[PDB]
Amino acid sequence: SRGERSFDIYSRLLKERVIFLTGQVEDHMANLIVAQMLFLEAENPEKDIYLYINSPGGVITAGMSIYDTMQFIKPDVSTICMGQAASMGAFLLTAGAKGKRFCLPNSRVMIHQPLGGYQGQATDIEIHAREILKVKGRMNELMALHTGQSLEQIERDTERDRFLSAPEAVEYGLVDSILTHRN
Amino acid sequence: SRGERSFDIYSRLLKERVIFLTGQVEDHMANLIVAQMLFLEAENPEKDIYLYINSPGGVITAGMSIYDTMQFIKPDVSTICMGQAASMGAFLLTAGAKGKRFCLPNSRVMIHQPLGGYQGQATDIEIHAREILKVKGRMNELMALHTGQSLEQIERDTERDRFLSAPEAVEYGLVDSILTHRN
Amino acid sequence: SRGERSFDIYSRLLKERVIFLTGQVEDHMANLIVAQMLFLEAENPEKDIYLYINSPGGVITAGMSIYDTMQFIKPDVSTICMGQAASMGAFLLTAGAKGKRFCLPNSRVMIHQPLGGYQGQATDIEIHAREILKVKGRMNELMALHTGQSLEQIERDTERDRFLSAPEAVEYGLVDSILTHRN
Amino acid sequence: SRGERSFDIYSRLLKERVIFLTGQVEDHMANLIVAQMLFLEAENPEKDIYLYINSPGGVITAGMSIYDTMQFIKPDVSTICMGQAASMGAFLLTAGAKGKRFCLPNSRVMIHQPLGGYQGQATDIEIHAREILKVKGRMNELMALHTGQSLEQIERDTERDRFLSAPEAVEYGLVDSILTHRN
Amino acid sequence: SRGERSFDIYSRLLKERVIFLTGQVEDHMANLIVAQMLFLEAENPEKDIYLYINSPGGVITAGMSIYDTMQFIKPDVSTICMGQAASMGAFLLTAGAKGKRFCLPNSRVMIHQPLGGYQGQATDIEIHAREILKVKGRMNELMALHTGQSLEQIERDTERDRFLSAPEAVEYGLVDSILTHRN
Amino acid sequence: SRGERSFDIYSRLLKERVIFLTGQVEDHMANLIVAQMLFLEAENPEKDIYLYINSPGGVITAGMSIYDTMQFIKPDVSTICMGQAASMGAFLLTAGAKGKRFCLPNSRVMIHQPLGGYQGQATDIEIHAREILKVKGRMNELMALHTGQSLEQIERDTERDRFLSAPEAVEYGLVDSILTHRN
Amino acid sequence: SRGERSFDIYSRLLKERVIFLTGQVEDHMANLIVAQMLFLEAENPEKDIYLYINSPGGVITAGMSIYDTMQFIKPDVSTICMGQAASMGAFLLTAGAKGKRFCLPNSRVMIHQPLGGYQGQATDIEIHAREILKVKGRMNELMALHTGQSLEQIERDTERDRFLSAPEAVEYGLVDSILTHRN
Amino acid sequence: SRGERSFDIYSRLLKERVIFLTGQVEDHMANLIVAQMLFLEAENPEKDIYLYINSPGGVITAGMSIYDTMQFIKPDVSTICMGQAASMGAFLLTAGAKGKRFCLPNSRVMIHQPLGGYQGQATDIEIHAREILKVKGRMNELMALHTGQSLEQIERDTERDRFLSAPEAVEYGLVDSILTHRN
Amino acid sequence: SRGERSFDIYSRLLKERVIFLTGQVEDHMANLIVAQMLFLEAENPEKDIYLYINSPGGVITAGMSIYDTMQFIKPDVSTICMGQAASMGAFLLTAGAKGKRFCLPNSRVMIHQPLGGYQGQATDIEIHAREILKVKGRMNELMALHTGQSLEQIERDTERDRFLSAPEAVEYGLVDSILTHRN
Amino acid sequence: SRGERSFDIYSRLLKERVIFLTGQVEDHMANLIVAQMLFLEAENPEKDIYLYINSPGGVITAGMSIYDTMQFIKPDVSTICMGQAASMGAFLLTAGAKGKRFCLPNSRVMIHQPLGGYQGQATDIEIHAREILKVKGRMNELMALHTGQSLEQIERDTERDRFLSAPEAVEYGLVDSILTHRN
Amino acid sequence: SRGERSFDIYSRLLKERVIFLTGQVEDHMANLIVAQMLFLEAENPEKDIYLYINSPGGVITAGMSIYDTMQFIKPDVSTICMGQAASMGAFLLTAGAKGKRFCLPNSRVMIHQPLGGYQGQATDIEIHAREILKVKGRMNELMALHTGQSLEQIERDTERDRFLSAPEAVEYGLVDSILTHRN
Repeated sequence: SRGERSFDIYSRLLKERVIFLTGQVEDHMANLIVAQMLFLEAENPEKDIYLYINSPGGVITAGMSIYDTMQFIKPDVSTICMGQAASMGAFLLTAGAKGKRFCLPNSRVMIHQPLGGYQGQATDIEIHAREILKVKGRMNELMALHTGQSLEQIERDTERDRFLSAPEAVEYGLVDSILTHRN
Repeated sequence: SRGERSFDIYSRLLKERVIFLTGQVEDHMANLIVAQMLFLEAENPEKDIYLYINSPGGVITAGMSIYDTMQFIKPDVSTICMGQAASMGAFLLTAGAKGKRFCLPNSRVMIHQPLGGYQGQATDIEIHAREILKVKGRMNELMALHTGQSLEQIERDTERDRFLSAPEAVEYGLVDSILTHRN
Repeated sequence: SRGERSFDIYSRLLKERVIFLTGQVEDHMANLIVAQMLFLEAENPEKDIYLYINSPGGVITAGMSIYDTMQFIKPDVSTICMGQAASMGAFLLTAGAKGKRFCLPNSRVMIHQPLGGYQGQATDIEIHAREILKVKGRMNELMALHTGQSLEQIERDTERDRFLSAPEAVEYGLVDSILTHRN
Repeated sequence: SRGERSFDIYSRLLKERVIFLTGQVEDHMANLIVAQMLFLEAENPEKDIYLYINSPGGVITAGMSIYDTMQFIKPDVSTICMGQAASMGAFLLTAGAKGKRFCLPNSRVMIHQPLGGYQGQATDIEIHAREILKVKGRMNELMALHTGQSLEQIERDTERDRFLSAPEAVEYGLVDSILTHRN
Repeated sequence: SRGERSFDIYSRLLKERVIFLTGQVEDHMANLIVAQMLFLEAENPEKDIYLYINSPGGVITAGMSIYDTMQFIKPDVSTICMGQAASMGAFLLTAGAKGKRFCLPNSRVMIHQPLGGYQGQATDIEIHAREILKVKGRMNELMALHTGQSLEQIERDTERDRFLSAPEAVEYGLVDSILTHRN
Repeated sequence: SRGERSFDIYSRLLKERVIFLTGQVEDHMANLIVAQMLFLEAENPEKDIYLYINSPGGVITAGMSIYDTMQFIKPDVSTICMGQAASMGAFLLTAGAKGKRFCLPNSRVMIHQPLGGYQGQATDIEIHAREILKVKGRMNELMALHTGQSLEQIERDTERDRFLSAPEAVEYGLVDSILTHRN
Repeated sequence: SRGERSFDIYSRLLKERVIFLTGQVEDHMANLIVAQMLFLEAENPEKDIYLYINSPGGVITAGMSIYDTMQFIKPDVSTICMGQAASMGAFLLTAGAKGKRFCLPNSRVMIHQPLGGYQGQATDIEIHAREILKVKGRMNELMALHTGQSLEQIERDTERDRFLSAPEAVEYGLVDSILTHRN
Repeated sequence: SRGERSFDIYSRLLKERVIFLTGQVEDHMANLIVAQMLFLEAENPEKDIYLYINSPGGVITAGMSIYDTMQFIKPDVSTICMGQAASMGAFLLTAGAKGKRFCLPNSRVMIHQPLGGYQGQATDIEIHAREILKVKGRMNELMALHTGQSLEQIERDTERDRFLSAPEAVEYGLVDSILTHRN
Repeated sequence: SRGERSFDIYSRLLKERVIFLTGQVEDHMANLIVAQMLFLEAENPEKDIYLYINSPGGVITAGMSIYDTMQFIKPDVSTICMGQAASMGAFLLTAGAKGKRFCLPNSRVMIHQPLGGYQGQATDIEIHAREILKVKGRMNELMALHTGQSLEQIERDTERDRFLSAPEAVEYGLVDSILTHRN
Repeated sequence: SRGERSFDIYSRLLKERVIFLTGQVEDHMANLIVAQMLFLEAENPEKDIYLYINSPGGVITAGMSIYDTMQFIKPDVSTICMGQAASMGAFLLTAGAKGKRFCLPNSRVMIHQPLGGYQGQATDIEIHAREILKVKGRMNELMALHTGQSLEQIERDTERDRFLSAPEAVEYGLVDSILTHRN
Repeated sequence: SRGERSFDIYSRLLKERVIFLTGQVEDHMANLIVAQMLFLEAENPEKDIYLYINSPGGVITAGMSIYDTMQFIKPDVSTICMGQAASMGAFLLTAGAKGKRFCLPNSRVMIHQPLGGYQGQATDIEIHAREILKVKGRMNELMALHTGQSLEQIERDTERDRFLSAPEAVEYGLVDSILTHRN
């Protein structure tokens, strides 16, 4: 019911360089993660950052504010998918430092093309349409970048939703390894 | 409120080959108009039909169904505008029989480009966007045709909402004359 | 609960050359009045038509389809105000054939400038605000025409709502005389 | 629920020169009443008309149109109150042909000053508050007239809601007598 | 307001063997059409029946009740698209009698695949998924059949919406010719 | 928009012994069907009746009204599935006179177990549960009867939804044959 | 109303290694449980952790994020069901450290197959159907693992909802023993 | 309005081993109670815990989490009723430590059978109905046990709501005595 | 905009042994009052307690929690009515320690009988109606006891709402005196 | 759930002279940003201030509160866009200290003219249209100032929505450069 | 998602005698400003206080509670408009200490007459209209006083909304100077 008030469980883990990305990606929650990554880089630009991800996706622009932050800060951002990472969630997971992107045994990944909609004069309709297509292109290219797949396989694999088990995500190049380490 | 139960005032006028297009154009009010047209035709393939227009516009697909009917039938469909004839209302107005298109002293005419919208994957967004642009083109061609304005002239003029007074609709070629005839 | 049936009180009265203008002027009720006039002209182009008015105003363009119809048909159109005639109602009342416009003893007349509104890009806001100023001028003129008042007096008098008693509407020139006829 | 059909109960009573005013006085219901009255006169300029009133009152201009019509036609309009005659209801009841104004034994009549309201710029508020003030005076003038009460006495009596039994109404002058005729 | 009465306009045209399919296809509007068809077969099993179509589609099973009736009855059912004809509506248009499937000059046609959905246990989801798939093959074979296009050409082409102009439909083989027959 | 009048489309067909079951089955629409069946039997006990079914199913109690009336009247009741006959709709389809139960080419039939639900004290929950279980068995017994399937079969096959094409239905004994007779 | 202000009652029990799973499983609450588990593992990697479960189930993805964490952390996680543990709650209950899974005497457990629902194109329906089915298999497999039951047994037993008392849960293998230790 | 800020009057009393059960029972408030009891046990396993009860009852699975905790902890849980203890509340009241259960002079108790409900397929209805019947028996058994009443006696007496005054509740064995101790 | 924070105005007053019962009595606000009293008694078993009351009353069981506690605790509980003490509010006031029950000068007290309302089967309607009659009896005896009036007198006096001024309340025995001590 | 509570992540960054502008610009978030800027200045007048921007746009007046404050304080305010800067967002981005305006590699920028609306008398509509136009002018000028494009170029480019990638914004003079700085 | 926690930015600024006025004026935000003013005066009755104004206006009565407090306290209140100051917002800006009222360069100011609206009896309507007028006279009197304009000038200027750019506000006498101080 409350952020565990032992000092706030989330603040407790942040000092262990752990950041959670959960639920719908949107401007405010995205801003909150940018702030956290900034403060950790401030604490120490050499130590890795661990970003946990459980997300059905969300607003792209907001996801990109997180994306650019990850690439720009000095510390390596290791991504860990628990539960799911769909659409923009799956993009941010493959955005982690190569070699440091993981999936948990039973997590699921889902990738797809962008969604949008506009209403107005046809002229305006053409402008907003040309825009979403550019964004799709940029996104498709970045995905091919982080996964190793061609631009064509990606464009083909994102036309309609596509699911991946954890192993399939590894073979796909979305993620590097699977974290099992039991006990 | 409903028909002036003398028969119904509107029914009384149909026997004089008179028809009315009032309010928002849409499938049902449209089919109704088409019915009176095929009907008046079956009754007499040579006498004129008179279609009065007072509309703010409506569904393009619904308006073209009327358009094509006007064109297809033998009787000349004389067009008269009272109150207003905006958007698709202005389209059907100028689509009347040549020399038989009229405007009342204080009617307000207005033209513009297609309105539309959509929501979905960018791949489907492109499909519907490209579609409305084709409609924009077809319509532009038809306007140029009935008005005698160059295609580009039409394009330049319908990019943003354009109003014409009765004296102006005539100089523009949207209608042939103004019915003043006092008393 | 419904129209009185002697043969529909309204059609029955229409045979006496009587038409009623009641409540909100809007497209459909405006159209019903137009068909009726048309009809009464076809019946007898020489005999006067009587239009009772009890309305608070309405959609200008709708009222204009009626204005133009009155001016255009052969038979003079006499106007009688009962209850009230405000905004478009007052206008249509003063638009009756010269010498055939009346106010019942306790009618209440009201004149004012047009009301309108828009939302959108400033370029569009400017297009629409321009149109609305044209109409206001058209209306100021027509009204100066029928009342015999000066265009400036009209403007001056219509910037803010102005109420007139039946004996004031006669003096202002809005109406020819006051019918009383007791019994 | 629906009208009883021997030939529509009301129409049937209309030929007998009987007319009903029930419920809220509002424009459309009022026009229907005017229509019927004009019809009866057009059928017989000399025979009396019967107007039953069971109403809580309503829109003043709507009722005033009925009032002017009553005073205007050749045939006297006899008024009979059943249930209640409140506000505009009481007004039109007292407005019937002197000598032919009735209350039924358990009728209830109530009189009060006009109610209304505005919203806007203070200059505007002033113009409307002055208009309703005029109508209040007019209404009092007319009531003093019909009841034979002094205008000052009327004014005083109408500030707050005042209830009148059928007998108290006859004594006040609002009505001529109680209709009784049993068996 | 009402269907134009010169004895109910739609009834009049019905006797001239004309039926209208307008707006959304759902059970009851479908039942109405099936009935008028059966009625005309009965009336004269040899003459042509004319089905005008202006629709975006709707419920499949309901469209099928109309499809199977057209096929069964003796008289040839000619189809004429006016306005639009998308999804089920396009299917029905191409279902008409060969050599008798028409398109108006500016009519717009759009073909696509079946839409649907479920909520429940996974076992139940499997069942409804399998069903919708079979209805897909079925619908493709039937369209293949009517157009002359191959099954695959039909599959490929309908996987996502596909709009077609009148000449394009006449060349895809949805419609046979275009009714220009001007005036 | 309205029931077509050659003399009411559905009446016109009633006289030729055709009756339609369209939409969700519920008391009132069921009542209308019962009334029509009674009417026809009362017109000629020896002529067959035709019941066209296109329904998703509905209230069991109400469908059973139609079912019992089918078995009781003297005329054989021939059932024709068009569109779909799902649940209680399929039930009533198979209840037609043996040898006169038909599926149109693309008709979709669907069979299943009953649905229900209660809220309240456990004692009453027990009562109501027990009742639907009784109705389940009865419905199974009867379906077995009309189809020729073993009770165990019918039980097995109906715990979860089951779809059937016209030919599978025939095969199943739910229907006798498929109607195709073209032209 | 609020928590126990004595420095937050729950943080207090957290410091004794106790975590509560209460209500519907969903992303955010599930994230809070993951935080606490890591925090506890940090505090001490070999001491046991106690997860109290009182839940009706919920979103699978959110629950699986919990599953993977329990398995990944070094500490053994003992699970205790108080109240209920239905669907995913039960799935997480059995997921506890073998020998350390408990049920309070009157807790109820319930297991069932996955629920779900999509809306869309048939091509997208098959994709979502394939995925949900894959999920079912993985889920039965894992359950058979912790219960010691055969995969066909579980498939058989989860087709429809199955309830179990504490004793039946122990004897079934979802939990090891019942906790009672009265006093 | 707020939690009495003298360190929260509730937290304060908690140090006097005082817990309060108030309002409707459900998962979260129930969890708050479990937490408090566990903390108190730990705080001192041989000291008595006082649980006040003013509740109309609520969710059974939730109330049972409390019941099983009361039995488990080493400290005796004394139950005290104020206001009311209805259904599950009364159940929990009688579950207090023998010799340690009370009612205030004007407290009112009420017992009744379980309430429940379902919607769905008959097969499921039976599964869900069979389970509420089992929980009811289980409930009747624990009640007989704490009251000393016979199973059959509880069964009969709980069929419909049965109210008990404090004096009556002592006699029924639901509670041990009545707290009065004035001043 | 919050409790005045000089240390939380209410907590601070609690130190002066002052407690407030404001507005609607309901389970939660009542519990808060109980906790306060038990706290104070615990702090000093001997000194008076002051319960200010400004209530229109509320739920009976809720107020009874409070009453029974007032009588239980050793400390006397002086009551002071400010604003109003209606229904249950008036009850709690008269229940204060004899001699220590006060009313402020312009306080209003209102006494009445219980209000209730049930929905269901006749047998249940009876079990419930009977219970409310008992509570009414129990309440009347208690009020009689505290006021010194006869049981029969309170019974007469409370059938319909009874308002009493502060001087009237003192005469009735509801309150002992009126606090005024100004300066 | 809460802004990461390690002294609040945002306040922590605030002492590092960072300020975030996220989501819709509106009076209140605007004010918050004005206070932070004035605070930073008071802290140290010559140290740069960093303002992150991720906004879809918003209220002009609100945004100008920020703009005017930025220019007015002594410290330079460097601007950084993450996610997007559309309309007023974009405008405030280019309003940053010359040489100190940046874009992350994947940000999107969009520029356009003012949106607005009014409803009222024609005299007030003009008043309001004039004002919005004045604002369009003023903003177009400031836009030219900061970017280095001609006034005419800005106008030609803001008439309809115009999107720009990060490098495109660099070449347009809206931002000085792109940040990428990896590791 | 919470006020800037560096000790609460506003209080931080409050120690610097900075008070903010943002959004619609109403009783509570105004009471807050008054309190901040009283407090600051307490601290030092000689020093200046700074009131930042960004407002569309609001409740007059709330505004005057602020206006009167400003004239009353010992310290000078300098007013600084940012964004906008319309109606009551503008009135309070011109009320600052003569010589200490400023506009940021792009501040937009708006002046107009009072707004209002009553509902009720004509007698009351007049009481309320005469009141809004006195307030209007008083607001104009005070406006002239502060700006240095004549009463008659202010009246002419406030009969309809009048916008002022920062420079015009200065030229008009509403504000003393513009603030620009850069860097």
